[PDB]
Amino acid sequence: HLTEEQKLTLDMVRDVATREIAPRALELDEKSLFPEYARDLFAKLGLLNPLLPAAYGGTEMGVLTLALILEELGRVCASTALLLIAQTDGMLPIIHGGSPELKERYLRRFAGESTLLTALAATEPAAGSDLLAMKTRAVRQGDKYVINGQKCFITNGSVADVIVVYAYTDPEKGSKGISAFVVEKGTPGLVYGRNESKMGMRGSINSELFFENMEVPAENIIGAEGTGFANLMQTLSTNRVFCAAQAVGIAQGALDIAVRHTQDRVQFGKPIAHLAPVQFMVADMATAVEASRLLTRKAAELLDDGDKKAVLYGSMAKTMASDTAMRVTTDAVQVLGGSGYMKENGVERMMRDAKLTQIYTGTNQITRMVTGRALLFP
Amino acid sequence: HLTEEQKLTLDMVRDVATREIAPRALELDEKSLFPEYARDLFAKLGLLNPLLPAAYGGTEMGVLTLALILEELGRVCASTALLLIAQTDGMLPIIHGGSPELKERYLRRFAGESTLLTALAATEPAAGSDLLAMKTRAVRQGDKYVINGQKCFITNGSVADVIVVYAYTDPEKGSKGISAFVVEKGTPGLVYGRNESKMGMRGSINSELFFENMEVPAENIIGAEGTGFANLMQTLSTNRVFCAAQAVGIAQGALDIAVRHTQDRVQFGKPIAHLAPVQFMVADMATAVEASRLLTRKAAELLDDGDKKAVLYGSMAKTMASDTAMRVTTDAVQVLGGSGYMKENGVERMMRDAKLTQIYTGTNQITRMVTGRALLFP
Amino acid sequence: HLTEEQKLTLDMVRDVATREIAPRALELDEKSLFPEYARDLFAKLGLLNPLLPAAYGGTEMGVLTLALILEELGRVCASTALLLIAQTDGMLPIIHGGSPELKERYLRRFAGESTLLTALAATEPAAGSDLLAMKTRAVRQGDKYVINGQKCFITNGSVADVIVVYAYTDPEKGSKGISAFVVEKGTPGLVYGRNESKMGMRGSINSELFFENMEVPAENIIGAEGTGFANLMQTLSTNRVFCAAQAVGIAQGALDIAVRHTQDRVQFGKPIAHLAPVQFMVADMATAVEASRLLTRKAAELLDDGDKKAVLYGSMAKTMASDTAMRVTTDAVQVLGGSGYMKENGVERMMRDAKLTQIYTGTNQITRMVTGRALLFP
Amino acid sequence: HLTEEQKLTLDMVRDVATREIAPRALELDEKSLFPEYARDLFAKLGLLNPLLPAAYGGTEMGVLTLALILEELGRVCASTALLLIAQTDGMLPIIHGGSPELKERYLRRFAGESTLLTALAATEPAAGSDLLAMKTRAVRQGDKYVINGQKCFITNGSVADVIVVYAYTDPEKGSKGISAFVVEKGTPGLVYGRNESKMGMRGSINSELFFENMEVPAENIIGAEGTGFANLMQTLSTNRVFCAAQAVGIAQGALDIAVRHTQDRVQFGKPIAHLAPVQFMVADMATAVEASRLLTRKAAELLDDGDKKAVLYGSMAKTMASDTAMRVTTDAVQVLGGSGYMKENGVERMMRDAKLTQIYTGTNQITRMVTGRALLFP
Ligand SMILES: CC(C)(COP(=O)(O)OP(=O)(O)OC[C@H]1O[C@@H](n2cnc3c(N)ncnc32)[C@H](O)[C@@H]1OP(=O)(O)O)[C@@H](O)C(=O)NCCC(=O)NCCSC(=O)C1=CCCCC1
Ligand SMILES: CC(C)(COP(=O)(O)OP(=O)(O)OC[C@H]1O[C@@H](n2cnc3c(N)ncnc32)[C@H](O)[C@@H]1OP(=O)(O)O)[C@@H](O)C(=O)NCCC(=O)NCCSC(=O)C1=CCCCC1
Ligand SMILES: CC(C)(COP(=O)(O)OP(=O)(O)OC[C@H]1O[C@@H](n2cnc3c(N)ncnc32)[C@H](O)[C@@H]1OP(=O)(O)O)[C@@H](O)C(=O)NCCC(=O)NCCSC(=O)C1=CCCCC1
Ligand SMILES: CC(C)(COP(=O)(O)OP(=O)(O)OC[C@H]1O[C@@H](n2cnc3c(N)ncnc32)[C@H](O)[C@@H]1OP(=O)(O)O)[C@@H](O)C(=O)NCCC(=O)NCCSC(=O)C1=CCCCC1
Ligand SMILES: Cc1cc2nc3c(=O)[nH]c(=O)nc-3n(C[C@H](O)[C@H](O)[C@H](O)COP(=O)(O)OP(=O)(O)OC[C@H]3O[C@@H](n4cnc5c(N)ncnc54)[C@H](O)[C@@H]3O)c2cc1C
Ligand SMILES: Cc1cc2nc3c(=O)[nH]c(=O)nc-3n(C[C@H](O)[C@H](O)[C@H](O)COP(=O)(O)OP(=O)(O)OC[C@H]3O[C@@H](n4cnc5c(N)ncnc54)[C@H](O)[C@@H]3O)c2cc1C
Ligand SMILES: Cc1cc2nc3c(=O)[nH]c(=O)nc-3n(C[C@H](O)[C@H](O)[C@H](O)COP(=O)(O)OP(=O)(O)OC[C@H]3O[C@@H](n4cnc5c(N)ncnc54)[C@H](O)[C@@H]3O)c2cc1C
Ligand SMILES: Cc1cc2nc3c(=O)[nH]c(=O)nc-3n(C[C@H](O)[C@H](O)[C@H](O)COP(=O)(O)OP(=O)(O)OC[C@H]3O[C@@H](n4cnc5c(N)ncnc54)[C@H](O)[C@@H]3O)c2cc1C
Repeated sequence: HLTEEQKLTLDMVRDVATREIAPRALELDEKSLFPEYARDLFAKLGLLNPLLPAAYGGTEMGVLTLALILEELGRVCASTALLLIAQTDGMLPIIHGGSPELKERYLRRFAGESTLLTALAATEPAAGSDLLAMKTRAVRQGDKYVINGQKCFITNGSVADVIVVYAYTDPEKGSKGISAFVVEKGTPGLVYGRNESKMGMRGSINSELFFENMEVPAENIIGAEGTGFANLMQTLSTNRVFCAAQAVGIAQGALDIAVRHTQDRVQFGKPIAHLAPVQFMVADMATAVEASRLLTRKAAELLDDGDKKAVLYGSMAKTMASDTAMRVTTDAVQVLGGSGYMKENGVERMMRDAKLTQIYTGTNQITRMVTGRALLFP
Repeated sequence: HLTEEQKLTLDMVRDVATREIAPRALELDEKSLFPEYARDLFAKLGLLNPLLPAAYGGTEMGVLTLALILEELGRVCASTALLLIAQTDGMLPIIHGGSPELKERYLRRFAGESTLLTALAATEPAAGSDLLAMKTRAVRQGDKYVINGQKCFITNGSVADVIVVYAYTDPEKGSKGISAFVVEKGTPGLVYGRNESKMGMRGSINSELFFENMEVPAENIIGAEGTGFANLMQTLSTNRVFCAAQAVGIAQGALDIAVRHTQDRVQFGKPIAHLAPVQFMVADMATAVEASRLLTRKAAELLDDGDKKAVLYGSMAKTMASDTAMRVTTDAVQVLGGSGYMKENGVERMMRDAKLTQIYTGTNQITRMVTGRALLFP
Repeated sequence: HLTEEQKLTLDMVRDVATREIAPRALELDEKSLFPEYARDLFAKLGLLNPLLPAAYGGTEMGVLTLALILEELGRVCASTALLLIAQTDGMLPIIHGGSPELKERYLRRFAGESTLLTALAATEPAAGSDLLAMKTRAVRQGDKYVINGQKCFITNGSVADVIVVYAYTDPEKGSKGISAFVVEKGTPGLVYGRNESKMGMRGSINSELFFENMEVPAENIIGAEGTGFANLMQTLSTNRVFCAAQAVGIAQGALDIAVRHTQDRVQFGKPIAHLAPVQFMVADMATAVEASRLLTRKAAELLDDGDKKAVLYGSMAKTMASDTAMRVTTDAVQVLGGSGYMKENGVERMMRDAKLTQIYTGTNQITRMVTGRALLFP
Repeated sequence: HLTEEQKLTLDMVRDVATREIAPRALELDEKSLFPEYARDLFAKLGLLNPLLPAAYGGTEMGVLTLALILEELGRVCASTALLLIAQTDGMLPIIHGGSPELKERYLRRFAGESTLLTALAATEPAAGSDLLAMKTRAVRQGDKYVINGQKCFITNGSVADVIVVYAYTDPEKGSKGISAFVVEKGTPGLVYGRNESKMGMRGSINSELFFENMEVPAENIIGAEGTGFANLMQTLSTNRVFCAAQAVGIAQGALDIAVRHTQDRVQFGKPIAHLAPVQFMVADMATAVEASRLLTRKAAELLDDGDKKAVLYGSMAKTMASDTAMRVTTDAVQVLGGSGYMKENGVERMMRDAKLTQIYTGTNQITRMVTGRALLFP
């Protein structure tokens, strides 16, 4: 059952999504804007940092609540849902790995109505699916770590006030040689590259980062040296459920437009909703959205429960929800016919946005591998 | 949350399925046997009539409990799960439509450890998907109804002690002209036709029934004249969730055999579980089984709650669970390679059994129409 | 076997596609440009009007040749292939329906290296899949027809020198009440609406047309009054094969980028081409492209032969080729991972372009209906 | 273009398939009979050994002709088509690898109207997809090879007069250590195991073979020692096109029954052919059959031409044709509703038969690997 606080938060999110976020979505994509209005509004409503612990002035809502929020935002603006995914994802390594000292030092600035942003920087040109191939190095030198390397596809990378950077402290130790570091905006040696032009989720920032003899305090390390890969893998287990929730939302939003169109669009003397093939298309789309929603909610509940099964169910939810978003948005454009292909009608943007969900937070090939390995090697 | 009585019932069902039902499945299919051992065992354990109300000496365990039982039996023997589907389905019209007098007269004989069987007779050669095209007639004549017609594909039809027969009392009134009647075994004019040879679910009885001037007491009518189509439609809404549960079970049983085979079968110097394409196949199969399971459990809970949404969610569950059973069993035979095609290894039977789930309780074309209509014309 | 003239034309097209069309494709989409360079180049090389008869100063290459050209152009720029589809489609009603007088009067201006454009205007806001619902009217008044109505989604509509307009001359006669007319650019009463902003094929012009008491010479009618629907249906049978060829090309071009990426992209210590799931993805993509190509070539050959089977095989080719373009481009973006979602790498544009092929020249729901009707009611 | 001799052969095959083979198919499956009538009839009509060279008293009709024959037989009886696949497959290693002396000695007995049978024995319990893992050994001892080992799933193994046996002459040399041998029926040490009970293609013989100190003349070796794996791989490239052709036939036969049923079956007051979803199902089934047919014919033509591309196109044809047979037969049973599940109506047998085409001649996972490797490593 949902708590009264969860129900109040979700009623507020649904209201904000409908009244404020949905009317802004077309322009956000058309002009490739960072959702500054949404970011500031969310900060004021206490929606920007839902997983920030109560100890650091946060709402500490849990994974299920954020999954429900993401579905609501994904329904109207995938890019606005991405802001919340990147924001929570950027602080999870600190919340789950940081010492009490590091947590107080860096989480406090995100308290209450703070508008400060986070980012997670793991991916590199040489390390996408193969994260162990990352080349960024962190070398201890007195009271500092000297970081040299690069990162790419970093959501909110160039605007984040706090970035969690993964780097090898010992390349010879492989999966036991990566460490995680808090890197602040304004650190000398932190260089911003290009903001890449994407097919979809255009109302976002996706940055290249360069570290050129970047010195960070030795006390900025998250956990012990060599525990970074485990910290990253734990963070990915959670963010895959966020991706799943956003994909369920995208699929639902596209389905809602398709359904309304079948009721209003008249061909062959009646609304197209009267045609059996249109009914079958809508039946298949809705069934896949509901199945993806149930898998996602189960995975989110398991994460909140600290259940080991969360890895398997989150991997299933991510694969199915994103494949469903791709298939449903492709069919929603189809249901609208020619009008579906027009930018003014939104479903084409939802289709472009959907494609990213199959790729980021780990591709659906990697998530099928994670699922298969969990099933065959329990 | 599951009650302690539900948990005890399910632990017992899982034990019986593994120890008693699974070792009998190969012979049940090979020799096309009625599962008499299972029927008698279920009666003794109070598993034969789970939906029989407490008022008539029943366990009244509800739809969710029966869905969980059907998934457990479907895992090892689809034909044994069909015995429970047919048994419950045959008494639902009486439980939900019969007068207090009719219910006492006919439901009492199913109390406790009774081994008496039921059947539902609606389908005819001229009326499958188009149930309104049924030709069986019931004519009031004094204190009796004289029934003339035929039925086909009637599960347990030739062995049922009580048969619910649907017949037109007024052919001109269509959906308002059908009535439902209790017909007992041994009634003069009740004639048995052939027991049809099927592709799968061979451990069952599928009967043709003929009614030749068959006189039934006027007090054997279920509800008022003309309410039979609504009674039938209500029964099918529930029956579709039972089909879904059996299909989830079939899919799970096939998946279990496939998983065990990947772990034991060595090719290219290692178990085939180490091959990425095999991991992807298993990932896809498990994800579809879990999604079908969640949809089915939701539909079952909605039916128990008496929620109007149960029609939509049951229709989605039936379509997806049966398509998943067909897809998963086809892939489980694939995972076993040549051994998968051999009768001794069970998965080929599961594949044959799975195909029926897409057809009976209404085809997946009819269920997609029901889903689409519920979504587009709420 | 291909004629020596066909082989020379195709070698030239392949050269032009690689050297001239492919380097222009990114900018054509980015800046939504009409492919003026391509149009002028094609006119000089005799590629703009391949189906123009030799009698009117044309190359009269036939359907198979144009299908092969469209696959070659579709591989590098779907929008440039669309220019040739719209160009041929706009003159087919005149070639196949026009009197010798009308053909001389209007086809002569397209002779040799002419750069003049055609368009076909059938679709309206009220008439997409249901073409019989078109509202445009043509009323005979002395030596003129007065045309009143509107058209939408007209490829090259606002730039065409000659437009074939379909309109009712007798609304009470339905399929026997539509007529086709030659409408010239500069005719008083011809009004241009908006050029719609689309998801893909952005290097094109898609116009709204309005006819406000538009007077056309009575001698501009194509064939007899009431034969317009048959003329339109014959034109659609051919243009569906052109759509199929363009879709085969799009799918091939996306596959080529994906294949090259698997060979160059190293993850897990080797190019990703060494990973079995990547090999399976590429196997499935290539198989679907080849099957679509063989169906399309068969349909094109049947059209050239004047074979009645061309309707069935063209409908199959259109459905499969466009579904294949959608599925293959979606998977090509997947194979490139994050880089696949970036505008600089082309496959995302190919994915956006692919979606239109499932919708225009009749949706894949209409083409499945055409196929099904031809199979079940021969 | 088809030769007049090919057209005469195919008209004869179509006549025989309709008049003689189709009426026998139900009983052949029901009673698991070897198609002795068909074998004897084919021998008399010169259809049993189509690839036997003219030099050894054969028709030498080529791969395309046999592919067309297999599609015709697959349409009515997959098991009868399997007899021709096994027969040709069993002599291909000798035709393509045997010395002139060995070819005269063993191929002559198959001349004209001979009813003698062949078999190919490569697969073993330890070696299915991984053929290099085969354990059968051949040890040179004077003028003989002493063979020890076992084989399983050998089509016509227990009834073949000539068996091509693959065995290691040098286990340490892997792919360069296998040799191929002619083994005659009646050789001491040749032991027959069980004839395995299968899901489908029941009108066949699937044998276990044991070689217990089995002495064969040293002159019975096919080619040089160690060339056996190349000989086997070459045979499989051809055998995969035969599987594809049989699968196209199975799919077509199931489609034909489905089409006829839609025309005859009345529901909702009209034949079910009038329902749009039924038209879509038939459209999809026919499109996949035609695409599979075109791929198969292309692959067969390339094999006859001795073109290197035959490996790639044969692998694509095998995968798509067999997946299409599985999908189309599953949907043909669906189109017949309850009647589709009944043994008397044939489509259920076609569905059971179709599943084997995805497994034998190499699984569809192995064929996707072969396709992907050929595309990515040309
Ligand atoms: C799965 C994976 C490919 C890694 O497997 P390999 O075969 O290389 O390595 P292998 O031999 O399987 O494993 C190594 C060690 O790792 C431990 N471990 C694994 N999972 C976990 C776990 N869940 N928890 C703890 N330890 C784990 C494993 O046990 C092993 O240690 P061991 O040797 O046994 O002692 C991994 O790299 C991955 O997942 N890539 C997807 C990238 C990817 O997902 N970006 C996402 C970037 S962020 C995202 O894209 C966005 C952020 C926010 C905005 C939205 C997008
Ligand atoms: C859906 C269906 C095809 C009927 O739709 P049409 O278009 O003909 O009729 P239409 O105009 O849509 O409707 C008529 C009236 O019917 C009322 N109603 C519908 N659903 C319901 C409902 N759920 N509850 C109450 N009333 C309902 C409807 O409102 C209408 O009355 P009205 O005119 O409005 O006053 C129906 O016949 C069906 O479903 N066939 C599948 C067969 C099929 O499922 N066998 C199963 C046989 S049993 C089974 O196979 C096994 C038994 C046990 C062993 C396992 C197998
Ligand atoms: C198939 C269709 C939906 C029409 O079927 P209904 O059920 O309404 O009408 P129904 O009762 O089936 O039929 C009426 C008469 O029509 C004759 N006929 C049909 N096919 C043909 C044929 N092939 N040849 C001659 N006559 C035909 C039919 O026999 C009948 O006459 P009858 O009563 O028997 O005497 C049709 O409207 C259509 O197809 N829409 C797709 C739109 C669509 O395809 N735009 C494309 C616009 S152009 C395009 O989008 C682009 C142009 C160039 C750039 C690329 C895009
Ligand atoms: C593809 C395969 C899995 C083999 O790949 P691996 O990764 O182990 O070995 P790898 O490293 O790729 O290769 C080894 C050598 O082999 C040469 N070669 C490959 N293809 C060919 C070829 N087409 N021609 C000549 N040489 C070939 C390869 O070059 C290599 O030699 P090299 O080292 O380079 O010098 C193979 O074993 C296979 O295919 N299994 C399917 C079984 C299977 O198909 N039964 C069918 C049994 S029969 C059938 O089931 C029926 C008979 C009649 C009734 C119907 C059913
Ligand atoms: C817009 C965007 C935002 C995202 N934001 C973040 C962020 O905030 N922080 C961050 O660190 N990263 C981020 N990601 C990175 C992201 O997670 C990846 O791009 C993803 O992991 C894929 O890596 P890649 O792009 O290098 O593709 P590659 O790994 O090169 O994959 C190419 C293809 O090979 C397949 N493949 C690779 N390995 C295997 C295998 N072992 N088995 C089977 N198939 C395989 C893949 O599935 C894919 O189809 C972002 C990416 C994008 C594009
Ligand atoms: C083993 C078995 C047991 C079952 N047990 C019971 C039982 O106990 N009691 C009972 O009364 N019945 C029973 N059924 C009957 C069953 O529900 C049906 O067979 C089913 O409703 C299909 O009817 P049909 O066989 O007449 O097929 P048809 O209705 O003829 O359908 C043929 C094809 O047409 C399609 N089709 C039909 N109408 C439409 C439409 N409007 N839109 C789109 N497509 C459509 C169908 O989906 C199907 O693909 C049993 C059937 C079998 C085979
Ligand atoms: C970029 C572009 C260019 C094209 N260029 C040309 C041009 O040059 N000239 C021209 O005249 N037209 C052109 N077309 C028009 C085009 O062919 C159509 O848009 C198409 O016919 C669909 O019509 P619609 O957009 O009104 O969709 P609708 O007909 O409203 O269809 C909406 C949905 O309902 C489904 N549907 C409709 N009827 C049925 C049915 N009977 N059965 C099952 N499902 C059905 C459709 O498949 C679709 O999924 C163009 C369109 C676009 C978008
Ligand atoms: C009725 C029948 C007749 C046939 N007749 C002949 C005959 O006449 N002569 C003969 O020699 N053989 C014959 N075959 C053998 C046949 O070709 C095989 O059964 C087939 O090669 C699969 O081998 P397997 O059964 O050992 O399955 P396995 O190889 O154990 O495969 C099990 C599963 O693992 C998958 N798998 C295995 N390797 C890989 C890989 N590298 N990558 C991805 N997935 C993989 C497979 O696709 C399959 O899904 C026959 C088989 C049958 C059942």
